[PDB]
Amino acid sequence: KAINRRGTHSIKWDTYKNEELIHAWIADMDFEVPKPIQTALKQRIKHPIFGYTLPPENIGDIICNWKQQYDWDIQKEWIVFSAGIVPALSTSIQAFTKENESVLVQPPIYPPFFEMVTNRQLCVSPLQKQNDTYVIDFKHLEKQFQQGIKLMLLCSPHNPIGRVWTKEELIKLGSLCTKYNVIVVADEIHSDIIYADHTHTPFASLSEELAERTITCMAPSKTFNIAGLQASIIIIPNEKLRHAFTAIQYRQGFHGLNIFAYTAMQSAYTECNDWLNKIRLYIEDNAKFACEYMKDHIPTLSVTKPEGFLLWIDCSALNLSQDERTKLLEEKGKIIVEPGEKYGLGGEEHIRINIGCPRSVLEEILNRLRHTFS
Amino acid sequence: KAINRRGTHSIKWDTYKNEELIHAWIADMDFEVPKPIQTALKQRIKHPIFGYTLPPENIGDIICNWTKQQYDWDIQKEWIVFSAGIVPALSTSIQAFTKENESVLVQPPIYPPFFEMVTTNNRQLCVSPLQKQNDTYVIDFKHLEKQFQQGIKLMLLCSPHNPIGRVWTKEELIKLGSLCTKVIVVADEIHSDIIYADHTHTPFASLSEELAERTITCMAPSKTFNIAGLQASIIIIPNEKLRHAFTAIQYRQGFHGLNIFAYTAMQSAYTECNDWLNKIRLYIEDNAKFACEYMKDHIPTLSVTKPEGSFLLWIDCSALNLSQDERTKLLEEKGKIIVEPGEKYGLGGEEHIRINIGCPRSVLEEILNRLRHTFS
Ligand SMILES: C=CC[S@](=O)C[C@H](N)C(=O)O
Repeated sequence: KAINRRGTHSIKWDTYKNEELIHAWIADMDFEVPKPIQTALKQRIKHPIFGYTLPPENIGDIICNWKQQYDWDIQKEWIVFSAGIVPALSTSIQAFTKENESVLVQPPIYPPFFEMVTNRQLCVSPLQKQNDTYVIDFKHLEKQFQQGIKLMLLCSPHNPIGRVWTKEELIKLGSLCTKYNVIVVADEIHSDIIYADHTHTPFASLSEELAERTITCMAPSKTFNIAGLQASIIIIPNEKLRHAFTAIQYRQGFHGLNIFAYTAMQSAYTECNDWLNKIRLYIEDNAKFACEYMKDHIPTLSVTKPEGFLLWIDCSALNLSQDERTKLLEEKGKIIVEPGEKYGLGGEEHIRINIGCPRSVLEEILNRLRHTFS
Repeated sequence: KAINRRGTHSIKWDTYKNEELIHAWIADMDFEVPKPIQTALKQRIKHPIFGYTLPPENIGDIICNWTKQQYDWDIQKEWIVFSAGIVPALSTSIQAFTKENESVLVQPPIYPPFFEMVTTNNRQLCVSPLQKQNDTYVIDFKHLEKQFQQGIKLMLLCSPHNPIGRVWTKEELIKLGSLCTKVIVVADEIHSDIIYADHTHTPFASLSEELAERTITCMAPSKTFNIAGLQASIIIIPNEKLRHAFTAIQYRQGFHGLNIFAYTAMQSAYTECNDWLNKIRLYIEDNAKFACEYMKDHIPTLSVTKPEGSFLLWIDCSALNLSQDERTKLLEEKGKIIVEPGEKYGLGGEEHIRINIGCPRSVLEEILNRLRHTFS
């Protein structure tokens, strides 16, 4: 069921008012949230007082149990609260680097990684496009660490290309972080949408030593489409780094999350297991359906196959500018996507689309892509 | 009617496990939130998607309307900045408008986050302590002017003043702006809407175009309507150059606006709940009257200064000549009540306590029976 999202103050569906537009840019799904979550949220409103709230007594076990998803054994003492992964990227920047020290990213990558480093020096190690996918340039990556890299921002799974890194990839990158003592911030916000042939490998799960150097940021906000509820869990095994993170959160006046962030994250992590099994097969089939429609009906585009709900498509054979592509997609396509040039080196002449939609919606998303470039 | 708040993850009621305790320490009310907030929140959940949301289309008019209807403050839509709470906004203000180890001034006895945010951000804590006279507080303007001569860059002002409850007159704020004009001002007006019949909240940036371009004004419905767990706050900054450097700091720390229900509750709070706020003012003041007399009549060994707004009561316990732990233990052991210690508010908080009178009179009379009982 396509659900009307116009008139809901949703950034995706309400920022543009021309009702002819199809929106597939912002990375939230157009699906009903799991009912267990909604039942807890309407249950909580039955108490008409919204004063200051504590984190629940049980919240530590629930998250430690959610080993159920990745067989990582954590302790309750590691969990830190954040209103979103973006503040935790900034706090991890300001905690573990000095001003004018460098921070490394692997484009094409989520732009906030670029903007938050507004605070530090840009170092890049763009990934290499191989075999209809992306791979890390480990020789070049270590060529950057030989210059003094202090922090690395890892995306796993990697937006926008959709890479779910293997254990061997992380180890050999882990082998370089140990060897050069690079601190790692692991933005694993998509850790819960993984396809049938892949398995998410938490970076700190690999080792006792990589655990003491990695800050792992997770949330149900993207997985369960509750990104307006602002729940995030940051796991820091190293006690000495955890306190410097929490100092950078305390002197900014952050004192924990709001009533609905606590309530939703508790239900999402306890009672929503079967809905997440469903959404994985619907999303994976939406990626499969889309990758063939580009074979049959748009042979001038190259789509990088994801392994974990965003689709990364090469539009380089078209020889179009971003201004040429954007205007065309809006005028005849009547569809709003993300321009890829803002993803950095390797995002040029690409677009990113949201496949977290009903297949009915996905067909018009592709029908208008064909019309645009036919 | 007292409403059960035990087992709700309330900091007030669930931090202590002794079920015999009566709690009046933290500054949230035990009152039903206005029903139109409950209706706005239940209306939103009928839409089962909580993705990323924009601030509402009308919220700028409502905010502009609210500040003119309550304070006759004509503001423009470009001045409104959103914050998840005033403690982040105080911290944001310290970071935008000072450099490290520069001086920021506060007036104790005052909200402790004014102490903690200044020092944790490696700025110099400067004070200009308030002076107790005739069971109210007045500013030591001679002392205040002395500290400004040392190069003070910032001042964090509380209006009205937690914990004492002072609602500054226009003459005082006129006199205080005159010294700031001879200092950047952060105005923590989170209590701006609970004011008693004989008093009027005087916005500092309302006084003049001269004080507007040097003042950052923090306001919220969180304390007024008891929705402080939803984290809605409104920052007004008329000076363009000051607004952008504040929003710059928010951006570098990943803030992109508030949560779905903070907008949803705040939008209703400023539109359809006006009569509920008339109710709560008259209930609070008579609760402040009832309390101030019971300690007049039946606890004559305590002197409480009369508040002119909000719902906190500032009470001196020095005639008892007890240390804080001497005093605290008696309240938790013998009183079976948790109140706010004063010593953590700074100079002039020694041997005082702060109690919450935002409760039904039923609770309020038992709160006082035990406070007498505690020290009899
Ligand atoms: C002991 C709690 C610290 S305090 O009660 C926090 C609240 N905003 C207030 O103004 O009181």
